[PDB]
Amino acid sequence: GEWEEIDIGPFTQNLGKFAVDEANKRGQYGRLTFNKVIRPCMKKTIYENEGFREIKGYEYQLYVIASDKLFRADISEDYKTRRRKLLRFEGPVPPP
Repeated sequence: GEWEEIDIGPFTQNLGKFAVDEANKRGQYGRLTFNKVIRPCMKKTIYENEGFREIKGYEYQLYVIASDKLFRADISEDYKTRRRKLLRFEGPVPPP
């Protein structure tokens, strides 16, 4: 379950949009307008069992610019359902 860098193409942009959507709902970072996810985007695989290949889900770490501010978002994604949760959202953060 090590971190792996992934691209910042549409899938990743949409992860950033999910994070900003969720941050907007939480109301702790004001009203944010998603702009883009920038590199690096990191993904880790969560396994169902230590020592087994069955994937439980993923965690992503994204740097997302919203309303001209850079945030770092952590998102979980369930393997089976693809259900996502914003785990953490902080910023503005230093440029990565």
